[PDB]
Amino acid sequence: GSSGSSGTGALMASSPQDIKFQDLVVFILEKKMGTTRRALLMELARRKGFRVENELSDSVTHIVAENNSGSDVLEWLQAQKVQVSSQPELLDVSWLIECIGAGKPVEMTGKHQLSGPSSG
Repeated sequence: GSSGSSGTGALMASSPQDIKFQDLVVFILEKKMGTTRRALLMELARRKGFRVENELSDSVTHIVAENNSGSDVLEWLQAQKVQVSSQPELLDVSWLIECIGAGKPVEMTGKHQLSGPSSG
């Protein structure tokens, strides 16, 4: 015995299920923010077409953090147990906030960046 029907449907601005960027994984950090926003912003970005992740992964190429400094995020990075093939980018929410209003991965002139081991 068995039965069913199920249904389908799709409607959007040319984007049924094709992440705009297949190399723009943005990871929002709850620390110094919360869930609401974290999830919100994270969801907002996705809506733009970005590939946001609830949990850190090797796919994470960009890590967002509000208030937190590149150091704070860094220390956390090392604190993580996930292995990354290439250290992700650390930028302030200001980037994610823009990346949204920009619907694209705004350029990183630095202001967006939190901090890095840059000397020279």
